[PDB]
Amino acid sequence: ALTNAQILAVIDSWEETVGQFPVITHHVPLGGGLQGTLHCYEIPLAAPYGVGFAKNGPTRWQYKRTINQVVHRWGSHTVPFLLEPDNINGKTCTASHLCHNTRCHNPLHLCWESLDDNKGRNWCPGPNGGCVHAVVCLRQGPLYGPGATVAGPQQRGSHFVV
Amino acid sequence: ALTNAQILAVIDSWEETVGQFPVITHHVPLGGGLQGTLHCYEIPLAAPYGVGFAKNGPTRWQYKRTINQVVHRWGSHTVPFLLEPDNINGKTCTASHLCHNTRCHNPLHLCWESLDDNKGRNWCPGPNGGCVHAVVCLRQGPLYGPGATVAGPQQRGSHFVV
DNA sequence: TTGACTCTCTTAA
DNA sequence: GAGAGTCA
DNA sequence: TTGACTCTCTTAA
DNA sequence: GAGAGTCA
Ligand SMILES: [Mn+2]
Ligand SMILES: [Mn+2]
Ligand SMILES: [Zn+2]
Ligand SMILES: [Zn+2]
Ligand SMILES: [Zn+2]
Ligand SMILES: [Zn+2]
Repeated sequence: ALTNAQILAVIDSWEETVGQFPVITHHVPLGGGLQGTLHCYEIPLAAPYGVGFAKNGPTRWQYKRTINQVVHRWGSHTVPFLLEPDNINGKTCTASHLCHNTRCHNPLHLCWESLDDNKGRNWCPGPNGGCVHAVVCLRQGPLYGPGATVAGPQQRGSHFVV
Repeated sequence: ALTNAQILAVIDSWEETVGQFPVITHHVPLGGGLQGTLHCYEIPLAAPYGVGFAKNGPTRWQYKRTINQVVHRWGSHTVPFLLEPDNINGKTCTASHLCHNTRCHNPLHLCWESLDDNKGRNWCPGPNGGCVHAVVCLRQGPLYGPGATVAGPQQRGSHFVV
């Protein structure tokens, strides 16, 4: 809610509940031929999810609390960042998974950044493969690699130059 | 159904028309601190665009030809690839700008690949900065860099480990 | 047959 | 990646 | 008050 | 990144 005290209380309640979510170990590519280990705190697949949590989409959840007799609700991954600016350079800040695991609610796996920065982590070579993200990636992005392009640049005639 | 010859005729008329678009010289980052030059063949900002072309959205156009009394229409950047497979790994192929300039219709600046491959080029370090795309990028992606993350991973208590 | 507009849709964060 | 409503 | 569902929306390719 | 309709 409005007060800093009320916001800290929301973060603390969220952390306590999420801290009881099952811890699932995931081994992940780091780039550079190296592998690391992440510990994701994963929300259950089906109800009940935990005090204050409810599913609004197959991979979307919301956290809700009643403060001053009013219900307040947030996207389930946005709660760690309730004291942060909600925009940057005129772009909305999003919760962004460094582990690329939507069910995970480990705040040590989340950052707060534009949707473009968020998306771009999908292709990052990773913390041992050349990641240049200022807030460093925890793993190589799942879509990093040569791609599967079907056809490259081409012309039939002689009208074009690169 | 249009024959191969008819499709080739469509590609040829498209190239003839696009080759007469204004050619704009752009200096671009290649990665590795190097700069290069790309020559984009840019569709006009407003009608008329060129024979067969019409705008269906702010940054969307279509190419239309009538053959044996039947109207055929294609996305304006898909025409170079009409003789190519239209899906790969169960994913639809998309026209993908290597120059990241939607107005450009230079077929030497286009490739044909999944939407994920397409998007990921936005963050590529570029052909002189470590590009691993099998069909190589022509330039560093416009969104490459450290990003502007507002808040990093953090916890208030001690409930979590990375 | 052609131009110049109109509308809505896909994907995965 | 999001917000908000309907029921019990 | 809390839980478990429902729906549609945003963005930029 | 897409497909399709209307009107003259
Ligand atoms: Mn993400
Ligand atoms: Mn693109
Ligand atoms: Zn995680
Ligand atoms: Zn990174
Ligand atoms: Zn171009
Ligand atoms: Zn590349």
